[PDB]
Amino acid sequence: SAKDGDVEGPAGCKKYDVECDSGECCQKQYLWYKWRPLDCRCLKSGFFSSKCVCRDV
Repeated sequence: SAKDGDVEGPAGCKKYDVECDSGECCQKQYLWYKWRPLDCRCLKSGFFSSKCVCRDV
């Protein structure tokens, strides 16, 4: 069985809520008890300096 933090791809890749290059995220990640893809989205929530990180897509 898989748990939170579990991802798919090469060892040492990126994870949920993490910066990356070329806006490319790991293969997949166990989110909400479901393996979904990741995308480096750039959005801010009432913050001053927005940031780009991987998110469920």
